[PDB]
Amino acid sequence: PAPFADFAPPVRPQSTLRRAITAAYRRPETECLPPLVEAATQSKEIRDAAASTARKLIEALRGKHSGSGVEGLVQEYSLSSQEGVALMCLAEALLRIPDTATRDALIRDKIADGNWKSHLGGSRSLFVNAATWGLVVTGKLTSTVNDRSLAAALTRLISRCGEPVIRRGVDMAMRMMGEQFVTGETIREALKRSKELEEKGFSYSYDMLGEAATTAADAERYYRDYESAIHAIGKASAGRGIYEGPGISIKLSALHPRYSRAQAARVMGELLPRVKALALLAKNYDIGLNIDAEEADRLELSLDLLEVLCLDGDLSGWNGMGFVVQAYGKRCPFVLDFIIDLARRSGRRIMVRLVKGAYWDAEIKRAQLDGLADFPVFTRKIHTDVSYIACAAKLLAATDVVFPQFATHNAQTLAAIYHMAGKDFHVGKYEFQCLHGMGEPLYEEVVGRGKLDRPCRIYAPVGTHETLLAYLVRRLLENGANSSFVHRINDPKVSIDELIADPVEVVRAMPVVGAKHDRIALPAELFGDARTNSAGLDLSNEETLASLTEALRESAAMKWTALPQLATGPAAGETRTVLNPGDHRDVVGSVTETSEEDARRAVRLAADAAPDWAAVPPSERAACLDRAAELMQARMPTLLGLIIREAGKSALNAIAEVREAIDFLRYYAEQTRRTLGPGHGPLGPIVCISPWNFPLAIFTGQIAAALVAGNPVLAKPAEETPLIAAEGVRILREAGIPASALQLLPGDGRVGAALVAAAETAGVMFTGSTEVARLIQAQLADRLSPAGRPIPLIAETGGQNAMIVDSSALAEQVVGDVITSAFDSAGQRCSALRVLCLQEDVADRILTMLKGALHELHIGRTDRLSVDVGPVITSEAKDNIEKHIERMRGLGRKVEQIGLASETGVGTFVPPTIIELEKLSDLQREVFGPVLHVIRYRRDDLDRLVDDVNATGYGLTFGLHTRLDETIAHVTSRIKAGNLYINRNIIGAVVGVQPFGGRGLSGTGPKAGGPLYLGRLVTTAPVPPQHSSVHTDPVLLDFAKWLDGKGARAEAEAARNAGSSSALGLDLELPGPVGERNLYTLHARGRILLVPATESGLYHQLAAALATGNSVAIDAASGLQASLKNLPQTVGLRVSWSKDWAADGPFAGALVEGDAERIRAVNKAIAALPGPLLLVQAASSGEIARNPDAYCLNWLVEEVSASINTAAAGGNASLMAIG
Ligand SMILES: Cc1cc2nc3c(=O)[nH]c(=O)nc-3n(C[C@H](O)[C@H](O)[C@H](O)COP(=O)(O)OP(=O)(O)OC[C@H]3O[C@@H](n4cnc5c(N)ncnc54)[C@H](O)[C@@H]3O)c2cc1C
Ligand SMILES: N[C@@H](CCC(=O)O)C(=O)O
Repeated sequence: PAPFADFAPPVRPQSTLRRAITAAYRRPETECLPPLVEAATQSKEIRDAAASTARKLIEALRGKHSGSGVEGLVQEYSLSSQEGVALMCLAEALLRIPDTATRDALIRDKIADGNWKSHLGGSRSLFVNAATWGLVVTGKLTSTVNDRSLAAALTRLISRCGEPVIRRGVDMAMRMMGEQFVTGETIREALKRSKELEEKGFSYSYDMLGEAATTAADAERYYRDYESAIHAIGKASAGRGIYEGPGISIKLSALHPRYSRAQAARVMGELLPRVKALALLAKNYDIGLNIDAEEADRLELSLDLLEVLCLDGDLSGWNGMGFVVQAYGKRCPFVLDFIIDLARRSGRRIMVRLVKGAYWDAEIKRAQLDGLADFPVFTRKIHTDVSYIACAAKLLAATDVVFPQFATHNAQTLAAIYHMAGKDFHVGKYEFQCLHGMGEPLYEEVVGRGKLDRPCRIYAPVGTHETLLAYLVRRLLENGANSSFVHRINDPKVSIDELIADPVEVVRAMPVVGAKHDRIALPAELFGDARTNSAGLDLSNEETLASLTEALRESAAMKWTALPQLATGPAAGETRTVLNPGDHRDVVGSVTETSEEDARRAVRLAADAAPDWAAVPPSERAACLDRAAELMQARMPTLLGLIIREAGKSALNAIAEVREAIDFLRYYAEQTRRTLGPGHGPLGPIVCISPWNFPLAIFTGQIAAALVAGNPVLAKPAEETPLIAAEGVRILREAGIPASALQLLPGDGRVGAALVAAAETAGVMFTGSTEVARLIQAQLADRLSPAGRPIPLIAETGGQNAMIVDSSALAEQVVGDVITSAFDSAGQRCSALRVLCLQEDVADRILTMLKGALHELHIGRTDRLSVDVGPVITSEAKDNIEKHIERMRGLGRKVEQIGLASETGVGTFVPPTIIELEKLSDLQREVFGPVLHVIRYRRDDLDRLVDDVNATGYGLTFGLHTRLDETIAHVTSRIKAGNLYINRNIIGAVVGVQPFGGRGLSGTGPKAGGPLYLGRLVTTAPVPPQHSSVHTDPVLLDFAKWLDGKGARAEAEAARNAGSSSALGLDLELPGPVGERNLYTLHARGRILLVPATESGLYHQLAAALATGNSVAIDAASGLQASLKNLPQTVGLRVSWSKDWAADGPFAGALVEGDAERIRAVNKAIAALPGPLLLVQAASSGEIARNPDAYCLNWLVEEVSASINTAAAGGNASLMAIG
């Protein structure tokens, strides 16, 4: 099959109307607003009449408004906010007891008289949904639950007020969850309760609350639920028709687990027939069937379903098909043009529900994460209001061919449209709509001859407690944010004049019409003045898909090559082809590999050229990196094609990798501009050995850092992926890196070994396996710099990454993050999820959902957008992974695998696999493939489990899914890993936002994409930006006092200076996208091995280690035991003496004192220690006397990155204030 010939063909050729939609997707806000203002303009007379009507409605709303039930309960029992939240959580839990008499007995006999804890909230915290009840009680969203505060509050309120307050809480929650948040628990109950307002002139559309199917079984459940509801609604409608009678609303995401543009062929083949069958049933009963609008990247896909349905002759004669359009979206007027034309062509009077939109804060976050040009929604609330009124004018001009349905709770919006529609009205011309239990106060001033005599359809949620709680936060934020009408009308500090303000005239009078909100960053400006964010590509945009298709095809027609590019020019060598891992018939290019002799020559040439590159000023070296970033951004589509075909990656992952390469270049450039001066001299020639799994990004990151720190580079790319490396070198050279400063040496591991062994090699940057890093460490321990000090090694070496999930996590969120973390990139990320740990009480349900989601993945050659998982890199990798799977299977462990299509046979594929283990110790080696292991744990054994995760010795990435603050605090304080992720996936660390790198068996540090990286690549490290701490280690202070008491005044002063200079305790938040908090902290590394030679050297080593929070093991062969007598117990607790260093590890670093040959000997003994590669610092006794910084404190602390998804509860609290 020709490369990319079937990458992403659209469902149908795009008409002129469809292209106008796509053209507006991310149109600048200043371009969108002027035509909306023009379309929304009304005469002065109408505006005065509309303001008068709006004032009348608002005066009625404020005149009949009473205090809510929850407020009256809080008042009656003098509850604090936390007590109110806790009470509603208890009431929710008591309502999970189905039998009434049993529940009432538990309240009277167990709950009221004392400890609620012994009787409820065991496997499941009482407070799982406290973020939701927090919104109900306080109006404020808090993303995680302080379950210790709520437990204290519940104990306090029960001990104070007893059974009467529990009774009132239960009755209140019963009413709210059975009658307010839903019209009824079941469609039959909802229908029964609908007759009252139908007799007053309201109508209904029932919302069955399903969305976001994760498995085929979920989708089938939502389908049969919609089918049964249509029968009930149609029986009840009893021939009333689509305007007077009730209808149903559906969400397409409920009806297929892979509802996305990437899976468009499956959507049209599998989802469409299901909608058609439901529509045929709605037709037979003559009821409305409305398609709800969801995320912006589903809008245009949903239009293809609407088109086919409206043109399908089997549905003719029925006008009940309906469709939502969101006015906060920039495409809205163009979507309406398309729908109105479709209604004309089909002869169907499409029911068009105009809404503002329910996903605003999620759309802001997604555009920022994806680095896109602009948002697909407005960023000022008043812009959405003008858009709404402009689109209403368009709909009101077309009431002969569509049925407009104006869904809004805003009385100003309502009044404007009521007067815009004019005097002639009949039922069927248009209607308003509102939400059950929210809009009735307003629309009881609208419906009926005694009011405005306009009808209103009530959108009526129907479902159980579990179903309604799933996305209730999103629903509450619709009317509960600071800019929301409903919130403002309940604000006594908001005047009626402010509420009837005309958005159209206010926008017109702004100095810059349509300006972006001042407090929302465009994705390109996420980092402000520090650096320019890389830009991505929108794979839901048909223009982008069409242009990418052509650029990818053109990339496959190119003759890609990689050569040994020495300072003197290209070199000759053995030449072989490079094959596509997904199809070995696809020759991607040719590589000429380096001889060991030319590798040694290249190091000599780099040493010769080192002074000339060091002499380029840091600002100009940084300018080279910035130029290279511009070139990679411009070349991204071609680079994507090469990464897809050479490395076996999906287009989605290739985009993210090119972004990361750009980000490394710009980040290390900025860090250079912040730090490097004449005193930060380069190490010398640096050997950069890069992996095949990130063959552009990690390749570029290591090289850019070394180059910009002033070092010439020997770049040794992975044997499997030389072509993208050669292209990266071409770009850096074009950007101004001299050929003598950057030499490319393709080949296997003996090229890397020859480079590492060369006498002029001054440092090594390695990313790859622990075994190979260990062999490199042994090579380097043979050598010293010309100054007689160890050759620095930065080695990043993988992990055995775990995710812990408790019973408070939302299963659908968990499963999405697990599927991504374990199987993205065929599990070939060092960050990938390897062990999922499920709390026993929820393990079976989550495992069922996970296996169902597994079988929805598409595996194949990655030149198709529909492929989720590509090949593994080689046949040897495939064989290694499959041997592990079969060993587990042979031991009797449950193995789940997806079936592979026959087309995979021409490449090297491993199917995504789930293996159920009894305990974590059952997994003994790192399996670098799409293989997820699952274990279960009892909640009381959580702390032991964290110990088990730490006990492996790895410490790279780690995930935690929980809503509970006590569990977050416990787990994050006890886990020892470099990159922590809370309520999100554990992959795709972002440069400068989640600096990446771990500890123990996972690496030496410093973190890539972090502020300590460049300092390792110069002889004297600079002070990184923001790198300081006001905290002083108390054991350091006790040691300094002990030194003073022994009379060692000089060393006591040096100890106090180390205490001040240490950055232990640094605690920063890094700028990033909204809806996420990204934290960066400095901790102690662990136990540092001290190898002293003199008394003063030992005191200096101890001061450095203690100032950075570490414990120490001191070499007993030093003979210096008598120098450390009578230590304070606080210091003694941190001090041990070691005769057998191998028995007393693992260590987290080392400090060595001695002459050059002593240092070399100790360096070899340290390399021989089993376990982690130690970051070793050495100094002579004279150097310790002369240089207070002989041992650099930068390398005695451990960096930790933590990324918290603060939108995980369903919305963004910070953005509730942005309008
Ligand atoms: C009957 C009915 C059916 C609905 N069905 C859907 C649906 O299928 N899909 C869907 O997405 N929504 C749907 N909604 C929700 C709806 O879109 C609104 O979120 C909600 O009703 C609030 O809008 P409002 O006009 O009633 O109030 P208003 O308070 O006047 O408006 C609030 C809205 O303003 C917008 N907004 C807030 N801040 C900003 C900002 N900084 N920049 C730009 N815009 C901003 C948001 O859209 C927000 O919801 C429906 C609402 C109703 C009444
Ligand atoms: N930085 C990558 C992993 C890099 C690697 O695999 O070595 C991530 O966070 O997904």
